[PDB]
Amino acid sequence: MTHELISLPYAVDALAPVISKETVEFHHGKHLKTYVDNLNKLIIGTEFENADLNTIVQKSEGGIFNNAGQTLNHNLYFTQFRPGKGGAPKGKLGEAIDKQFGSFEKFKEEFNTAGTTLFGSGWVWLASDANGKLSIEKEPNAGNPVRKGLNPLLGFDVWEHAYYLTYQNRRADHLKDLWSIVDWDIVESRY
Amino acid sequence: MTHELISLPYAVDALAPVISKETVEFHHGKHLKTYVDNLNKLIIGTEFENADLNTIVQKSEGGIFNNAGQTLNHNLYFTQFRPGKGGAPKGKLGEAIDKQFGSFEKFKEEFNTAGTTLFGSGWVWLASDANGKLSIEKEPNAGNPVRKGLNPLLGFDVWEHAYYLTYQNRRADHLKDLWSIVDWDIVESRY
Ligand SMILES: [Fe+3]
Ligand SMILES: [Fe+3]
Repeated sequence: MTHELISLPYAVDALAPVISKETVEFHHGKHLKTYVDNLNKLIIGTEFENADLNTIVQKSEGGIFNNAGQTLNHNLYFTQFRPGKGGAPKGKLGEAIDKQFGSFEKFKEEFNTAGTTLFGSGWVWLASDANGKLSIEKEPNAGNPVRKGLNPLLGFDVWEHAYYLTYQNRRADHLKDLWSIVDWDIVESRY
Repeated sequence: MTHELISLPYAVDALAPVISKETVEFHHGKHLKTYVDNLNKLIIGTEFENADLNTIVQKSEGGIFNNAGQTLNHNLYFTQFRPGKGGAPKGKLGEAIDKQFGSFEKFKEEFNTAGTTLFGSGWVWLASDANGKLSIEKEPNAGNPVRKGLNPLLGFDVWEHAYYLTYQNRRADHLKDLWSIVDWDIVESRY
């Protein structure tokens, strides 16, 4: 399989100010292109040469995993956002968040805390298991819930390249602002 | 002891453009300040409340280590640079680098490669053992060579906050430029 650099479903300046034009250009246009390019090179000659992306994340190790994990993480990341929304989840997912976390507000707070306290580079993920149970997963570096057999629903990138141009060291502020661009219709569809 | 935010031995704009004025403001002024403030609070009521930095780095774990390791790494990082220096190491260190790596140019290429291939946040360190044997250590996140009983001689920060404002994703270009601000008199003094 020759993995592709996903096409963004909105203009590069669509998520500003929370994710600026410049950040999208570097984050999607350079960092992700690199992860995709590296993944495609490393898998040739291995058992993952013709495997789907999810299988690679589930089974690979080392460099292949680092690039496969990052490719999947970013594909989910850029596709879950849209300008002018945010707000709150509804349907089956909104009801499940209320039941398991207490309320949407409490969920956001625990999620913000998980992302703020993750030391170094990584991702904070809302994931669901086979019985529909929700959990907040802290994933160092290239981690993704698919490695644990879980379904990734919403992931915030806390690698510094995701927010440094606009927020510098203010990661908690960036995380608080991200809720404003989450497209819950797309997230609910993942659940 | 009360751990201090280290006083810089030069003007805040002295390392520009390799480490710009704005980068020193955030990197030293915010990031390091946070590591030091957290270290001082976290050690209250622990076996480390009255230990020197080296001992905390050699024996702590968890959050105390994360902040103590980052404080030591940054104190060494900021104090090893100076404008109008750079060039090649001389004396004992210079000759040890030639003997172990063949030449200073080859050593820099190997050090640059280690810094470039370190996935995620971390440090690349030139360290020595009790008999002067040199090694290039890749330390993830808050890691420091004192943790394995070595002497930290030269360390480059590859956490993205160290270079993102000026270089964005061009980590390799940043690492090659750092050689130009290294004060070998100071590094030789550590050997
Ligand atoms: Fe990223
Ligand atoms: Fe740093």
